[PDB]
Amino acid sequence: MVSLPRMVYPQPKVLTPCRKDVLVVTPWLAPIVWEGTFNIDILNEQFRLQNTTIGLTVFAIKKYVAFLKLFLETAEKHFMVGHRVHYYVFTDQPAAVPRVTLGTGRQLSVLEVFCERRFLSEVDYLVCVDVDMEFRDHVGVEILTPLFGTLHPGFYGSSREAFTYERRPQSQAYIPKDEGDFYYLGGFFGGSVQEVQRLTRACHQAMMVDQANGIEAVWHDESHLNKYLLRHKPTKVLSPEYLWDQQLLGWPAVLRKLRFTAVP
Ligand SMILES: CCCCCCO[C@@H]1O[C@H](CO)[C@H](O)[C@H](N)[C@H]1O[C@@H]1O[C@@H](C)[C@@H](O)[C@@H](O)[C@@H]1O
Ligand SMILES: O=c1ccn([C@@H]2O[C@H](COP(=O)(O)OP(=O)(O)O)[C@@H](O)[C@H]2O)c(=O)[nH]1
Ligand SMILES: [Hg+2]
Ligand SMILES: [Hg+2]
Ligand SMILES: [Hg+2]
Ligand SMILES: [Hg+2]
Ligand SMILES: [Hg+2]
Ligand SMILES: [Mn+2]
Repeated sequence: MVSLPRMVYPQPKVLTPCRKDVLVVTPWLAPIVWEGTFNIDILNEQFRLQNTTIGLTVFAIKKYVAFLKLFLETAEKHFMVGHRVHYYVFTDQPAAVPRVTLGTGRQLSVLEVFCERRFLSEVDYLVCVDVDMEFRDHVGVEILTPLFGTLHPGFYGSSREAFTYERRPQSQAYIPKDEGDFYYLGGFFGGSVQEVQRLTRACHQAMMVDQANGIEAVWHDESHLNKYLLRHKPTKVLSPEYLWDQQLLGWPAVLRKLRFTAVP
């Protein structure tokens, strides 16, 4: 909307690829976010001029409340630093949520298990992630777009036939062996509030239909997420840098950074 100010940075090289080891754009022209593909200074300017507010949602039920401290502490160090952030912690143990110190312009709401309409009036984007994780490096506005999915660290190099999609035609999450772009994680997705609510509403209805027909998708919510993103292409896809497990997968050369990881 508003003009960017004068900025001094390296000129992009038309005849020099960003990365020659990985795919950086999908066949529907959605960028695949890898380190080296974006200039964060330009993106930060663009989103700050919009006074962007990002909502980060996590569920912490039962024993999972134990992961909140590290999750929030590291998010304060690496998640959208500099931008407005609103944390939404859904838990069955409100009094168990740790008292974490937040930077200015960032807030946290504890919701005991809220109106879906509230999201529309409080944030511009919603980022939904698993709580038994920790941020280890930058996770910023480069991920913001109408709808995004993240490449599962265990299948990013696999062929579609190897993807663990739901293969039973009786399930609404059914995806045949000759279909599929990528295998997306259920633990890290997001986009505009409108698109995220459309995705979760679609998933909710599809799972209800499956339940009625007495069937449960092989990987539950994640199976439906994959069906949704197959039929509604994400406008950005995040590389495995955004959700990794160093204990189980190490640190491959293809990953210049490990940004969000599983907690042992
Ligand atoms: C992080 C590397 C994990 C590779 C092992 C297979 O990971 C599982 O993949 C299926 C889909 O085929 C589901 O997505 C499971 N939820 C995955 O395992 C669980 O989540 C991954 C990220 C790991 O944290 C693993 O330890 C969990 O069991
Ligand atoms: O009793 C439970 C089970 C799961 N979760 C949430 O569901 C996410 C996914 O579950 P889990 O960690 O068990 O799955 P994994 O990533 O190991 O496949 C977790 O990160 C939690 O945020 C929760 O809050 N309470
Ligand atoms: Hg580049
Ligand atoms: Hg969400
Ligand atoms: Hg989530
Ligand atoms: Hg669902
Ligand atoms: Hg879903
Ligand atoms: Mn998890």
